[PDB]
Amino acid sequence: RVRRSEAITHGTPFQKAAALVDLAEDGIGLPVEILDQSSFGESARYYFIFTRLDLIWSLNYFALLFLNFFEQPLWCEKNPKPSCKDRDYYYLGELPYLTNAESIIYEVITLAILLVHTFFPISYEGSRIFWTSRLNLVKVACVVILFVDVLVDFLYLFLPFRIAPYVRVIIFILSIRELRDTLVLLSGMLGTYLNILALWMLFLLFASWIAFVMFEDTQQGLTVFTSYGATLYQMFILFTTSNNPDVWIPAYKSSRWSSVFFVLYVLIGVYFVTNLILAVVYDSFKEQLAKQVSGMDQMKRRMLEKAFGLIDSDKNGEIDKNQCIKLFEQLTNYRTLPKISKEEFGLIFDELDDTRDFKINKDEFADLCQAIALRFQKEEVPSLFEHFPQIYHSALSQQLRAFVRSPNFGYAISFILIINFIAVVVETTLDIEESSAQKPWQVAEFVFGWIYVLEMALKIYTYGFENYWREGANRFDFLVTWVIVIGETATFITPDENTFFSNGEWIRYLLLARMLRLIRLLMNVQRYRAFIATFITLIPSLMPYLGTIFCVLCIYCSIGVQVFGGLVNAGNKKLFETELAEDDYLLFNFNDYPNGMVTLFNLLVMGNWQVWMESYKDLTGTWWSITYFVSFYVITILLLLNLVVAFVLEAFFTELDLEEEEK
Amino acid sequence: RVRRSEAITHGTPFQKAAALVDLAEDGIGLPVEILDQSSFGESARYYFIFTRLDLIWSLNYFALLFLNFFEQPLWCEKNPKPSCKDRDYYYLGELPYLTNAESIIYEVITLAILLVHTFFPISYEGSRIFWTSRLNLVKVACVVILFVDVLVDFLYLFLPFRIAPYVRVIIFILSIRELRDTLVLLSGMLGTYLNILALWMLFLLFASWIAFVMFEDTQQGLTVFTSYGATLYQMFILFTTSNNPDVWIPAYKSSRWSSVFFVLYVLIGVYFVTNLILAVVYDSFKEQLAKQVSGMDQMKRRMLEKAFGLIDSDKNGEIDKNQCIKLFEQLTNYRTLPKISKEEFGLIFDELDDTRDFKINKDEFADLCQAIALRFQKEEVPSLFEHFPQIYHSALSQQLRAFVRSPNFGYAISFILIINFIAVVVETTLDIEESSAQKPWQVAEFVFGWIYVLEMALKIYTYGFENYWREGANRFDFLVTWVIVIGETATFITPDENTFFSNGEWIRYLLLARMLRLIRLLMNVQRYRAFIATFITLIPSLMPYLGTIFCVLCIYCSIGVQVFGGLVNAGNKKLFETELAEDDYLLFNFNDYPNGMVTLFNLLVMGNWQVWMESYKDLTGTWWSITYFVSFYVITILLLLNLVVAFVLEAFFTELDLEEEEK
Ligand SMILES: [Ca+2]
Ligand SMILES: [Ca+2]
Ligand SMILES: [Ca+2]
Ligand SMILES: [Ca+2]
Repeated sequence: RVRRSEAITHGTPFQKAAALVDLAEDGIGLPVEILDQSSFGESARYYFIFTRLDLIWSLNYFALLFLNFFEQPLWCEKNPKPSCKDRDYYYLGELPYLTNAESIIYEVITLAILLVHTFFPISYEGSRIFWTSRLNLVKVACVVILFVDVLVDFLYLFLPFRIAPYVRVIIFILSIRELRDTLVLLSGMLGTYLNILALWMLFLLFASWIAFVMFEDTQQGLTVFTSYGATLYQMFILFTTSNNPDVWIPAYKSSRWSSVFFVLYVLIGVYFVTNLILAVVYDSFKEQLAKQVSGMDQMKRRMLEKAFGLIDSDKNGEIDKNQCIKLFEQLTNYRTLPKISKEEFGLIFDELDDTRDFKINKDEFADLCQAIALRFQKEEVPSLFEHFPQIYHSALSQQLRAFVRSPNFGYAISFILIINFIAVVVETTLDIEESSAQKPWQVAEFVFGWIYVLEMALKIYTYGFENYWREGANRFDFLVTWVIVIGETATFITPDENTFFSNGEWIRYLLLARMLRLIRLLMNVQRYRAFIATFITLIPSLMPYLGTIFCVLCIYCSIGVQVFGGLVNAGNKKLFETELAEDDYLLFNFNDYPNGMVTLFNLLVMGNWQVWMESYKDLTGTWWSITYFVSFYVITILLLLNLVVAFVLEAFFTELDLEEEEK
Repeated sequence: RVRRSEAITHGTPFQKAAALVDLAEDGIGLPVEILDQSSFGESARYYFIFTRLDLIWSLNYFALLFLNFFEQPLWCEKNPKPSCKDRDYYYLGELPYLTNAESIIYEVITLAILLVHTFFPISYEGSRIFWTSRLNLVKVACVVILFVDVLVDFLYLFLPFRIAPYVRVIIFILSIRELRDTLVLLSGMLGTYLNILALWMLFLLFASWIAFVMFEDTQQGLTVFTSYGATLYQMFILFTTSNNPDVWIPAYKSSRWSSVFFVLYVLIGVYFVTNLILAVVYDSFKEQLAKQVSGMDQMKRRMLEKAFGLIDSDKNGEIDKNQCIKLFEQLTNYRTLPKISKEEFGLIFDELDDTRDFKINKDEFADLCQAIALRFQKEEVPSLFEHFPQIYHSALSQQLRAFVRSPNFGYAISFILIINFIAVVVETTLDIEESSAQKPWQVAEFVFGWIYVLEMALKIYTYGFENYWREGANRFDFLVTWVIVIGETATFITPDENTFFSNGEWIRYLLLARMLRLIRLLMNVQRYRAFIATFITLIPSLMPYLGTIFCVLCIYCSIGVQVFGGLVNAGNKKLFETELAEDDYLLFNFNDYPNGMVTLFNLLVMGNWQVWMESYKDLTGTWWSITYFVSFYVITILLLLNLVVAFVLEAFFTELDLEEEEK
C-alpha cells in the first residue's frame, strides 16, 4: 500500500530492494549513475519528479517534428513571378503556411521547453557524468544549432539553404529510446548490406553490358539502349520491374526470340538476387536483435544484483532466512502471492535441506526473482480515488464493482457493440439509397456513442486510472471514446451549418474503430489464432521501425523541397511534355513539404515510381537528379522494408512456438 | 573393379550387400517390391536395362511437353473471315504451326514411346503389384486418353474443346520424380493456405465497404467507386499496389485529407497482411519439407537394413568379425579407405572391447554405414576406355594423366579463361565503334573455341565419361562446348550468307557463358562466400519448384487460348478503345500458345498486370472473365512465388551454419 517512487526515495532497505526488483520486472531501467552512488535519495527524487512529466516532453517533441508541415518553403521566400497566394498555379495547398510572427512564437516556445528538458538531467546525473556522455553532447549540439537558427531568424526580421528541419528531425530521433535502438541495429547491419550492394551492382553492370552489346544494331538498340549509360539505367529500372513490358517491347516486335533473354534476366534478377538480399538482411537483423536482447537482459541482471547488494548490509554476500521472509513479505505486499504462515517458512526451510543456517547467495536470488516474476501476475495499484474510503467501500459501490469485475459485464458490452454494428450497417445502407429516414438511425448512433462514454467512465472508475491505462486495448478505447465525446459536444454546441460536423456521418467511422475489438474474438477459433495474435502483437512492436522509416522520409522530403522546390509550374513549358502531365500526376510534386511527403510515400510502394525519376530528370536537365531517387530506392526499399519483412517473420515464428509451448 | 549393376544382378552376397549400400548412399532407391522378393535376380536385371535408357524417356517427355507450342490453335480451325495465313492481322507468329500430317506423325511416334515406357515396368514389378498402385493407374488413364484422342483425330481426317493439351502436361508432371515430390508438398500446404485466404478475403470485403460508404457523395465516388461491385474490384487491385496513384487521384484532387485513408489501407494491407501470408506459407513449407526428408531417410534406412539381412544368412541378427572384414574389403574396393593389415583388424577387436565373439547387431550396422559414407569420399569408376590397358598405361599417357590431375593444369584453364575475356571485350568494343578491323579479332575469337573442345576431350579422357559426368560443373561445360563445335562447323561447311551463323556474333555469348566459371573464384574471399555458394546451390535445387510454376503456366495458357482465342483482331472495333491499344500491348495477346506463355509471364512479375484484366473484360463483355486472372494471381503469386521466397531463405540459412561448422 506504498507507492513505488515513494518507496525508492524513502523507506527501509527492504522497501528499496522490493521497489528495485519491481522496476526491473516492469522493464523500466534507472540510470546507471544513480545506482552507482550511495543511497541515491535526492537524485532519485529529482529523477522521479522529472519522469512524471513524460507526456509533456513527448508532446513537445511531436509538436517540434510536425512544425515542418506548416513552415513556408524556402523557394517561396525568393521572389516568384506569380505570388504564392495563387495556390492553384503551383499545384499545392490544403495546409496553412505559418507567417513570420507565428513561426517565431512557435519556435521560441518549443525551444524553451526543449532547453529545459535537455538541461534538466544535469541535476541528478552530476556535472562530470553528464558532459562525458556522447548522447548529451550531441543533443546539446542540436539544441544550440536550433537556438542560433532562431536567433538569426529573429535578427533577420544571406542563406543558401536552411538547416533547421534536419536538426529537429535528428533531435526527435534522439528523443525516443526505440528510435535509438533501431539506429544501433542499422549501424550493425550496414557493413553486410554494403557487401551485398557491391555484388548486386556488379551483377547489374555485367547484365547491362551484355544487353547493350546484344542489341547494338537492333532497332530496339536505337530506340532505348542508345548508349551504355542509358542501357544501364533501363536495366536497373527493369530490375525494379516497375516497367517490364515497356522497356523491351521494340525488341519483341522486331523478333520474338529476344524475349527469352529478358525472361532470363528478370527471372534471375527477381527470384534469385532479391530473395538473397532479403535473406541476408534477415540474418543480419536476427543477429543484431539477439545482441540487443542480451544487452537488455544483462542490464536487468546488473541492477537486480545491485538491489541484492543493497539489502545485504553486511556486504559479505550473505542472506539469512529472516531477511528472505521479510523481503517475501514486502513483495507479497506489492505482488500477489500465496499467504505464508509464520511456522510455514520454517517448515519449508527445514524440509528443503538438512543444512543449518543455509546462505542464499546472489545468483540464485536473482534467478528466483525472475522465476517469481514470471510465474506470478502483477498486482494492481490499489486506487487513486480511494482517498475517500467510505464512498469506495459503500454497499452500492461494492455491488457495482463486483458486477463490473464479473465477465457478465464484458458479455453485455459485446452484445451492445454487436447491436451497434447492426445499426451502423442499417444506417449506411439507408444512406446508399438516399432514403429520408436517416435521422432516427443517426440519433440512435449518437446515443450508442453516449453508452460507450458511460461504460468507459464506469470501467475507469472501478479499475483505477493506472490499472485502466496499463492494458493496451484500454488506451485505444479511451482515445476513441474521448474523440467521440469531443466531436459530439462540438456538434451539439453549435447549431449551424458547419463544414464537417453538421453532416454527422463522421461518427460512424469512430464506432467502426470502437468495434475493431470484434476481431479479438477470432482468437477463440483454433484456425485463426496465430494470425490474429501475431497481428495484434505486431502493431505496437512494429511502431518503432515504421517511425524510423517515417523520419527517413522526412529527411528526404526536406532535401527534395530544398532542391526541386519550384520546378513544377502551371506555366512551365517543359513540364507538359513530361510523363507527369500525361498521367496527370501534377498534384504529387515537391513544391511544398506535405506534397513531398505524399510523393515520397508513392515512391515507397514502388508503384509507377520511375515516372517521377524520368520527369524530374527532364525537368532539371541534369542526370545527377536521378541520384536522389536512386538513393531513396537503395537505402529504403532494399534495406528498411526487407528489415520490416524480417521482423514480421520473426514475430510470427515467436507467436507460433509460444502457442505450441502453451499446449 | 566390378560394375555396380553387374554386382547386384550377379555375385556373392558380399557383392550384393556392398552394391546395395552403395546405391543407398548414392541416393538412388530401388523399388520396394524388388527388395521384398528373394534374391531379385531377373527383376533387377530388367530394372537396370530399363533405367539405362533414362535419357530416351526424358527426351520423349520433353518432346511431348513442347508439342503444344507448334500445335495449331483451335479457333483457327473454325472458319475465320480472313485466313490465318495472314499472320500480321491477328498479332501472332514466329513459330511454324504444325500441319495435320506432321502432327499425326509426331503424336504417333511420341505415343508409341510413351506407351512402351509406361508398360515396361510390369515386367519386374509383377501383375498384382503394378495394377494396385494409384500412380500406375493414373498414368495408364492419361495414356489411354491420349491414345483415344489420337485415334479419333486420325478418323476425323464435333468437339467443343480439345482435351489433349491438359493431359500431356499432367503426364509430364508425374513422369519426373522431382515434380511428383513438389505436388505432395502442395497438397499438405493447401489446408493451411485456405484458412488465411478466408481472413484475407474478409479484410478485402470490410475495407471495400468502408471506402464505398466514405466516398458515396464524393466526386471520386462517381468516377470509380460507382457501386460496391466496382469498389471491391478496385480495392483488390490496389492491394497489389499495381495502380497506387491512379485509383485514388480524383479523391486527392478534391481533398488532400483523403490520402490518409489510402495511405492507411496500403500500409496495413501490404506491410502487415501480405507479409503475414509469406510467414504462413514459409511455415507450412518448412513443416512439409521435414516430412519429405524424414520419409526419404526412412527409405534409405530400410534398404540398408535389407543388406544386413542379406549377408546374415543365419537370419538371427548376428554378424561376426570375420564376416565384417570380408564386407569391409568389398566397400574399400568401391570407396577409398585406409589399407588394413590382416593382423591389424584382429588387434582392432581386442583393444576395442574385452568381450569375446562380440555380435554386431542390426541397428549399429546402419548408423556406422553413414559414418563411413560422409567421412570418406567416393572412389571414381576406373574407366570406360581402359579396355586397352597398354594405351591406358603407356609412358606418354601416364605423364599426361599426371599433369591434368595436378592443379597446375587447372590454373592454366583459368589463365586461358581470363585471356579469352579480354579478347571478347576488345572485339565487342570495335563493333560499337564500327571499326573495319573487327574481323581479325573475330577469327582469333573462334580459335578460343577450338581450345575449349581440346581441353574438354583432354579432361574426359583422363577421368572417364562417368566420372566426368558426375560433377555438376562439368556437365554445364560439356553442353556449352558442344554447341560451340556444332555451331562452328555449320559456318565453315556453308560459305553462304546465312541469316544467323554468317554474322559470327553468336560465339561471344557462348564464350561469355563459358567464362562464368570465374565467378566461382569469388568464393575464396570471406565476404562473398555465403552469397555465391548459396546462389550456385540454388540453380539445381530450385529447378523442381520453378518447373512446377512453368507447368502451371502451361495449363492456364491452354485455358486462355481456348477461351480468348480470337478476341484480339486488327479489325476489332472495341479493341482500340481498350487499354491494350493505348499502351501498344497487342503483341501480348492470347491468340496462340507461344504468345500465351509470354503474356502469362508478364502477369507473373505483377508489372502492369491489370491492363490485361481490364482490357479482356471489355473485350469479352462478361465480368466472369476476371475469374481467370484473379484465380491466377491467388494460386500463383500468393502461394507458389511465396514458396520460392520461402525456399531461398531456407537454403541460405543452411549455408551459413554450414560455414560455421567447419571452423
Ligand atoms: Ca550478510
Ligand atoms: Ca451520404
Ligand atoms: Ca548370423
Ligand atoms: Ca554489330
